[PDB]
Amino acid sequence: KNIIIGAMTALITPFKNGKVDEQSYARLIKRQIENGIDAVVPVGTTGESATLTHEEHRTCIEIAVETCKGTKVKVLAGAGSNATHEAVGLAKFAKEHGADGILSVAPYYNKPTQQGLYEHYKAIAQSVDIPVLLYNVPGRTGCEISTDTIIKLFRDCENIYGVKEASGNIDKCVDLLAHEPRMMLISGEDAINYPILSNGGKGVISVTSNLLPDMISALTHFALDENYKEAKKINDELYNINKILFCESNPIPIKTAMYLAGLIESLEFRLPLCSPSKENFAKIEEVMKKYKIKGF
Amino acid sequence: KNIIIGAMTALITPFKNGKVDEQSYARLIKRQIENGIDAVVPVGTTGESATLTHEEHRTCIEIAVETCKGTKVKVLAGAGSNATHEAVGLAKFAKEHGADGILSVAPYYNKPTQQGLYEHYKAIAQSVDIPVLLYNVPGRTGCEISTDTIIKLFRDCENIYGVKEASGNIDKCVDLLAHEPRMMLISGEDAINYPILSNGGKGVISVTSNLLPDMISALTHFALDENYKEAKKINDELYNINKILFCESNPIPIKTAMYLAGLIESLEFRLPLCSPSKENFAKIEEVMKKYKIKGF
Amino acid sequence: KNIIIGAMTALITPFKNGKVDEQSYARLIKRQIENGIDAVVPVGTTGESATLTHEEHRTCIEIAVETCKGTKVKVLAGAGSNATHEAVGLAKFAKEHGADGILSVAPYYNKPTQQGLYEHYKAIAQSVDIPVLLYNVPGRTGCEISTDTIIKLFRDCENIYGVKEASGNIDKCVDLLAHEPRMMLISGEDAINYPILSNGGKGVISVTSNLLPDMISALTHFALDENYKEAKKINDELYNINKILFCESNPIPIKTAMYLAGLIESLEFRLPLCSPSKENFAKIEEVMKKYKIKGF
Amino acid sequence: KNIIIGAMTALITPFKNGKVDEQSYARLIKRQIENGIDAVVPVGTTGESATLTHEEHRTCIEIAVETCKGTKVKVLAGAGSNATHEAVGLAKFAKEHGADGILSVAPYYNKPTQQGLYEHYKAIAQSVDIPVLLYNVPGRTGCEISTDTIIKLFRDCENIYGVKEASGNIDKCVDLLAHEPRMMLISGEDAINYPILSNGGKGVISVTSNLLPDMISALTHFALDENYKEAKKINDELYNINKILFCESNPIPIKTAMYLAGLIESLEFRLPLCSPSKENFAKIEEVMKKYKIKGF
Ligand SMILES: NCCCC[C@@](N)(CC[C@](N)(CCCCN)C(=O)O)C(=O)O
Ligand SMILES: NCCCC[C@@](N)(CC[C@](N)(CCCCN)C(=O)O)C(=O)O
Ligand SMILES: [Mg+2]
Ligand SMILES: [Mg+2]
Ligand SMILES: [Mg+2]
Ligand SMILES: [Mg+2]
Ligand SMILES: [Mg+2]
Ligand SMILES: [Mg+2]
Ligand SMILES: [Mg+2]
Ligand SMILES: [Mg+2]
Repeated sequence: KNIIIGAMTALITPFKNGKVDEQSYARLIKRQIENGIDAVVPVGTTGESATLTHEEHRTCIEIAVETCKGTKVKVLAGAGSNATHEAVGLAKFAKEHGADGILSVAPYYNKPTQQGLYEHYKAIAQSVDIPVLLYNVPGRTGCEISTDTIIKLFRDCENIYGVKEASGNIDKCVDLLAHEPRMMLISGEDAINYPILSNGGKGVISVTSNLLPDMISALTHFALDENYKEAKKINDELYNINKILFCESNPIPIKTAMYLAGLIESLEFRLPLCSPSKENFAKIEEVMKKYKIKGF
Repeated sequence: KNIIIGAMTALITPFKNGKVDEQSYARLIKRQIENGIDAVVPVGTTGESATLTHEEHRTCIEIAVETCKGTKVKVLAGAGSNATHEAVGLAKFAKEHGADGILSVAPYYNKPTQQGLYEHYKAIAQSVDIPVLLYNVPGRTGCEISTDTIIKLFRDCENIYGVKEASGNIDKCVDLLAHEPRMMLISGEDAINYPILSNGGKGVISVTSNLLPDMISALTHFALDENYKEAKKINDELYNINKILFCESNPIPIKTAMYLAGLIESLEFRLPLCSPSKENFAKIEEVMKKYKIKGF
Repeated sequence: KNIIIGAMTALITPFKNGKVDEQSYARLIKRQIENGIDAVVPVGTTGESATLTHEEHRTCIEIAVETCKGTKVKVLAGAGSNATHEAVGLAKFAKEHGADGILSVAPYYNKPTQQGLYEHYKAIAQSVDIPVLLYNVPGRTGCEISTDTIIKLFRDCENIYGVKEASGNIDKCVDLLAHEPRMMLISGEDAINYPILSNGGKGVISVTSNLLPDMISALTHFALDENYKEAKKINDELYNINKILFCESNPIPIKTAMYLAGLIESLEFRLPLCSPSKENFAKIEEVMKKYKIKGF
Repeated sequence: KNIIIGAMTALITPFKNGKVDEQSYARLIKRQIENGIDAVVPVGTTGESATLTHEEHRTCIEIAVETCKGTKVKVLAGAGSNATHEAVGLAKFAKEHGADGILSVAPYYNKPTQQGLYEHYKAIAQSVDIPVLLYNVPGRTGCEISTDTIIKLFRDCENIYGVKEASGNIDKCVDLLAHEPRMMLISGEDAINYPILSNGGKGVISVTSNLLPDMISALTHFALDENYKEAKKINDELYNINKILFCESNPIPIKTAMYLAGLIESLEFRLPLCSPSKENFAKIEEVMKKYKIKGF
């Protein structure tokens, strides 16, 4: 299978006067490229996919594709939806506009059965010829892609090559790779990046890397080179920021941190997201003081 | 406050050849009207809101409004979204096209904070002048509207008049009505309709009533009249069907039951929803046997 | 079946200088009798059954039996254990020493299967000829007595007559009484006393009644007479204290309130239970001012 | 600090005609010694601590001590209780009778606060001068020893040297060793032995090692020697058996396997534990056949 692995960033989507700040977006992506990242994920959960229109979503995929040209950095385009016809449309767009693969979140809110998830992802995978990474985040979607369903999809569809796990369930990560060791398990939970990598995970799709791209890429690359001692070191050092970036619902803290670091111009969300409490603002600012944040 | 209460049905959306079966939809609504239902909810969770387009969602709201004209039956239009700008667009549409009020589910997938939920619903309520019923279903959305948040919205926004609770949490139902007894608490969970009504709930938004409208309406009207012995007897009789209708994710069982009863022509969903297992199909058919199903 | 129902109190066990304060225990029981309580439960969870020796447990049952003689008040003796041979010993002691029935908590820590729970309670029920009330509290025991197992035990063992439920699950309470309406469902969760009683539950085993026995007794008897307006009003009034009495693990808050009320001499627990935090101490003190607390 | 780490076994307790089969108990330990195990845990959860009397509990500690005498293998005696005065008595007994250290499970059923857990373990640690390993298993006890509480106890009581974690929470394992890398984190959950060890955990207290001591000891020793490749390979091979040994509550499956393998003479439990279902019996037998089970 064609794969997209290594250190990856779930890019925040900056807003200015309620519109996507397209120049800021390209600048943030170039900062990722210059700090050792292997791929970027436009419009994942961290990019506020829910509140972008289908047009803004497509614009952000294009900006990512254009910005990574002339580099090794791949674009793993966010293309999931809880409606299969929407997810297929996003997948075809990503392929036709030069994305290297797609991320595809489990349908949220309508809770498909395992049979429905299989049919959902088969339809998506049959619509394009580029790699497809599943994405399990049950605390947000209300559903779980079972290990058996992930393995069946991996074996039955040529371009489905792995899963981003954001489930806080290392037992499930053992289950996945013990029964199907050819799949690419990708960490979607920064605090446990190293444990997932040490069990044979092959990359991360990170929130923290928005702020600290050099640290996440170093951790991932150490782990892939089997220097687990140094990968663990960075994972342990990052624990405090990894946790504080979820003191409120992601991406509220990471955008707060990017704004405090001077990396975006305004602390702007689209409703229903909004600024953190005054207390959590101060907590984020305090934890940032322990880390060295790269500029542009 | 202006209110919409009593026995209400979360309408299924019949599909045929992949499109909304508009005639069948109108006929199903007339069957509800003729069996004592007080309001209908087009395009809630049970109506597959996630997989309809915005144009089909609007078409179904229009069909409900047109079908209920000249009757006592109200239209409480499904209008929620996880993007506040989409939820405002749906609310304004419902108002402008003659809905009696709106239902508005808590944002799914993006997990807003309590402050964000407040701003989300404040924006929706300020955009129209018709009643707004909040809708809490944390197992599907990944977030919970707290009792404090519900009460503040009820007190701060003129048109927000209560909440549909689908959280299996009778403690919260006590919390709500003990601290704010003027709100309209509505059961969103058929198996516990009677406990919610007996604590001062004023209506239900039912899945089971799709199949058994006369029984749910009777349960509710007995309960509102304080004939608790008779309301409890029906709630107890309905327990088996109320639960089997969730053997797989709603609306897969209720549509399966409607098809088995001959009330819709095709057992069609939109992916990622799909037919139940062969085992659950048989369980649904077996439980239906002990209930008397009204035809057209 | 012989039954023990109505308003019942899970008695605290007062300590002084590390020993059971026997005189105080009898005094507290007399106060319960004089305030309309129908039964007292010595050495349940609220009575710190875990940290009493087998001898003290037996002393406390004996004091309760002595104190209720010549009154209408029954003794439903705490007799549970996670070891069946221990639970049978307590059951036989309770019978031989004149208890009217026994409460028997689901085995904690060792998590028996449903078959194991069935055989456990069958062994207990076969060992005595007095009423046995099962007791389900999964948040504390780590196991659940399923509705099917409760009903099988009720139907198969002639002295098992119902269940004390402390599970926050009104759906299960409907399930229980819809399939086996002859059993006595007893509320083990003060905040939802009224919803359980209004669904056909027949009593409460209360924590709050230690402090406010007259109010819990009135609620229960109103509800048993289907005077639901008055029963719900008291349940609503009691909600704030019912919840604050679990700001820390029961019985830490209720013992704190009894001490603040001047009903016991010293705020004494047996480790690992201990005095509450300073804030929760003040929180308990503040909610108490809203209620009228009977003296001796 | 003095420590007890490496590959350890939570010994089953065989029964014969309802009594501890002491001669089989010693033989099982000797088989563990012969297969590379570093320490044995008499009368933990897997040893049915709940249903042994205090005297049987003590007898099993004595057998372990005597059996391991003159060998390199240590005895980490189960000494926990939900009553602090009982846990202190067991701790002192183990010290006085030659145990190398004690395991002490968090109090079950009575749900102490974090302050209570601290005082509980401080009382135990101060009663002896041998190493004390905390033991967190919230699914069984109903309480959690927080990371902050574990770390304070480790830093404040010289003999407290680590924690056996059975919580399915690799994030917490990162939290623990990132903030206190000096403690000995011990896996109490066989399926995730390797991820816990790969993050710096220093041993396992295993259920599976009862049946396959050579495989669990090898897994642990590869990981301690930083051969993560081979430690993960064994962890992956063992996943199927590691999970099936919990198809019913531990130790119901492990005793069933020990009996099927001819290693214990009778499949006897003490109520409320009992034989597994016929189906689960069959599943266990089927999974065991894929592994090489050492004899005596
Ligand atoms: N990524 C850009 C599109 C975002 C659209 C949407 N807000 C809503 C998606 C939808 N399937 C739309 C249904 C509209 C008719 N009710 C949903 O809300 O479920 C989401 O997926 O979160
Ligand atoms: N109610 C008075 C007796 C209380 C005894 C005990 N503390 C411990 C019960 C026990 N079965 C004792 C096991 C002793 C041998 N390890 C347990 O701890 O599980 C409890 O049940 O909570
Ligand atoms: Mg640009
Ligand atoms: Mg996606
Ligand atoms: Mg009437
Ligand atoms: Mg004791
Ligand atoms: Mg009367
Ligand atoms: Mg030997
Ligand atoms: Mg122990
Ligand atoms: Mg265990």
